[PDB]
Amino acid sequence: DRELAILATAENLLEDRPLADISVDDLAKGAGISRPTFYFYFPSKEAVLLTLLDRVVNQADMALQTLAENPADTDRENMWRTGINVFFETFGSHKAVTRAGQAARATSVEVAELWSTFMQKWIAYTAAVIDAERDRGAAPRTLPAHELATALNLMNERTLFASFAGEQPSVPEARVLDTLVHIWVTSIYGE
Amino acid sequence: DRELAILATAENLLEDRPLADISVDDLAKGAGISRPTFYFYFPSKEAVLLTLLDRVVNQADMALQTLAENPADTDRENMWRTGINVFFETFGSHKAVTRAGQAARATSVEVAELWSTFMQKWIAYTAAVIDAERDRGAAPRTLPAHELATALNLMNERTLFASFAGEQPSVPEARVLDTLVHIWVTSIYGE
Ligand SMILES: CC(C)N1CCC2(CC1)CC(=O)c1cc(-c3ccc(C(=O)Nc4ccccc4)cc3)ccc1O2
Ligand SMILES: CC(C)N1CCC2(CC1)CC(=O)c1cc(-c3ccc(C(=O)Nc4ccccc4)cc3)ccc1O2
Repeated sequence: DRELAILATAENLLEDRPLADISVDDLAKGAGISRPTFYFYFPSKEAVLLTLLDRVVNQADMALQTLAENPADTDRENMWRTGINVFFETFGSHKAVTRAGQAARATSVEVAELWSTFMQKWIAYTAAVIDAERDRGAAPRTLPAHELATALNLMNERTLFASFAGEQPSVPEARVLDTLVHIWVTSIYGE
Repeated sequence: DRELAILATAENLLEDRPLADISVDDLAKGAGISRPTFYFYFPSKEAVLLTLLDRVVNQADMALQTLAENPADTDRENMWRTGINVFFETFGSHKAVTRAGQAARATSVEVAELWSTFMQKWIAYTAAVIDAERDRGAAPRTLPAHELATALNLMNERTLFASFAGEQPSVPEARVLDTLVHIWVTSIYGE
């Protein structure tokens, strides 16, 4: 629709500059509509970012659900690499939305709640897998699974997004998947 | 001085509310000085936060330097616990400054550079220790030490500060030290 066109313009302009430096008129111009027509589809540029971030987080969540239902037939290290990769490729395919959506957590309760909701889901799934590994005798009973899951997910959020943003310091993007897989596997399976 | 009094007032008020909700007049009132007298000691409330954060980061850095020069005579797990504890206790003793200083990274190049400088120092020290452990045969040669060091430091930044801020999700503050020690030890020593 014109909705899709607003969303594509916003994602395009966020590659060039921050949300603060993009106007409703910039989004309207880019989508080939007037400013009042824009305000019919979105109440604000902030709502546009919230919708883009919702699409990215849901894309990651659905990719992870697909993997859960379709396990790779490979060793445990490659199965964890496949799962972390869902987040590497999904957020890594949408760096501008990832960056702007992380920044908006400070100023938008809706953005903070969206992020919070999905982190709780991803941590709960990670914890359930660690517990199932322990129950089948493949992983030792060390830390409480939900606490370990929490720290590993927060590590991935900070480390992936620092790499994508080219922060100083950061792990090079071409090394971050291997880095995170090593820490997940050693901390889940290590005595 | 009146400087110290401004800094104590600012740290006090940041426990109640964000920097945006604290006025120069609030800091002046709290330190028993006029607004123009305030502007003699600091150009802005933002400079006050930058100075508070500099003091906290330097306190952590000097505590770590003290430990490096005065190793605990205990096993490797307790030596890493002692070192992570420097960051747990120092930032954990200054939660309001930690929280406001992390938020200011978005809006202050000076705050971003301060944080960046010290993270590079702490990562470099972590990497040098991992290399020395590998050289003495106590740790296996797995990931590049500087990349592993980077991810472990970014994990600690995100996980400690989420715990202190009571974010949802977060590791409980009473469990975060043990959580991080487990992940550091398994990822540094694990094959
Ligand atoms: C042990 C063996 C039997 N199998 C292991 C692999 C499976 C099934 C079981 C499937 C998988 O793909 C997976 C992924 C994550 C998972 C969850 C979250 C992240 C993650 O990166 N967060 C993240 C990233 C950015 C921001 C916030 C969170 C990564 C992997 C957690 C468990 C999994 O189980
Ligand atoms: C192996 C054995 C021989 N000894 C291990 C302990 C020692 C000496 C050697 C001393 C120590 O206390 C230490 C601490 C850190 C260290 C560095 C950074 C953090 C950290 O938490 N970041 C952090 C926190 C918040 C925000 C940003 C970074 C923790 C520990 C790194 C190496 C160390 O070596």
